[PDB]
Amino acid sequence: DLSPTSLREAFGHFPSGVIAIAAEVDGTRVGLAASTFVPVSLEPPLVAFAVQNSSTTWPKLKDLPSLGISVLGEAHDTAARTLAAKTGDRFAGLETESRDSGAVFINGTSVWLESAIEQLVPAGDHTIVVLRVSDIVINEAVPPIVFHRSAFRKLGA
Amino acid sequence: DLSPTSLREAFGHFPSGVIAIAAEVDGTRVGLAASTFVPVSLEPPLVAFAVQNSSTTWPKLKDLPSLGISVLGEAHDTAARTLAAKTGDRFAGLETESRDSGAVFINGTSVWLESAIEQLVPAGDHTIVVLRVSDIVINEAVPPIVFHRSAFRKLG
Ligand SMILES: Cc1cc2nc3c(=O)[nH]c(=O)nc-3n(C[C@H](O)[C@H](O)[C@H](O)COP(=O)(O)O)c2cc1C
Ligand SMILES: Cc1cc2nc3c(=O)[nH]c(=O)nc-3n(C[C@H](O)[C@H](O)[C@H](O)COP(=O)(O)O)c2cc1C
Repeated sequence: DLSPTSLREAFGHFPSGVIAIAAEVDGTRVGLAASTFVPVSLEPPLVAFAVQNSSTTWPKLKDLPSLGISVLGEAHDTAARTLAAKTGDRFAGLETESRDSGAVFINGTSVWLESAIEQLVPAGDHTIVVLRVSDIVINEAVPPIVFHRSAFRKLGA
Repeated sequence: DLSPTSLREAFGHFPSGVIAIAAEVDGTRVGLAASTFVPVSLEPPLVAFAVQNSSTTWPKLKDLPSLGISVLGEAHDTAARTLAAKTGDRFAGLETESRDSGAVFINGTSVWLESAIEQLVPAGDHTIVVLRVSDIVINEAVPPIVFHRSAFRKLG
């Protein structure tokens, strides 16, 4: 069928990394997890992800000047679920860095990308958010987590 | 450093699966490998990927009625490379099925997703292609290939 649960299950067979998208307002960290990160363009540098239109967190991020994207590492399985929590501290047991731009990054992750919204494209029950990348940090020693079939896996062979 | 080479390096640290996007035109299969597949919407059912604007294959696919997407499995490292090859038979070595709609699928993959173009969103040197899913089949729980840092990896 093309029902939401059946679609969700089928989509889950396609593996992908997971990001934290986060920023700080008045010293308070605001963020969410997304499995829909896409590296889009090199010139100019663009990325994208898809946000649920019903999100109550996204309205608190979308007007901020800069957002931090962190590609979660293979030990951040609990962190990924925690960043998705409806209630509770989404940054529990995490170490983070807040840049002067307000972008927030998670320490110990594979990649940090500082980003700014370029376009918002309505897409069914989500919105595709296209962002410009303004800064990059790579941590070569941290392999990434992979979200697949509802679970969090590490790369092997 | 925000040069193309620096971005390629950084972007390569993001792991993702690889899909075959394929169709048959006048008896000849046409396709490419993409690692930028993302699920977009459940209601209505939408997915997307990012296509290079300079692609010479995409113009052969973009006006077709229906495209086949197959998620590549861990045995398909060779298949992914071949489906990306700038010359030669991109389907060499593969078992495929072609539907009456023209959509083409790879046998031995976990999921077959049939779809048609919904929107084309310019995005720098790529275009984000939003597709409306018309049919989806889970064939079996075949473990996927993962593209990461220019290598084809399996899940541990
Ligand atoms: C592994 C995983 C991947 C997720 N991917 C997305 C996503 O790509 N887009 C999205 O809007 N929410 C995604 N979520 C949901 C959020 O992270 C979070 O649960 C949601 O934003 C919370 O509701 P709120 O924004 O109304 O506070 C994901 C959650 C998990 C656990
Ligand atoms: C693992 C892998 C992932 C790829 N992902 C994409 C992609 O997401 N988008 C894209 O336009 N090309 C992608 N390519 C490139 C194509 O598969 C192919 O090499 C290209 O379309 C060939 O050039 P042509 O379209 O001018 O024939 C990928 C190639 C490989 C090996």
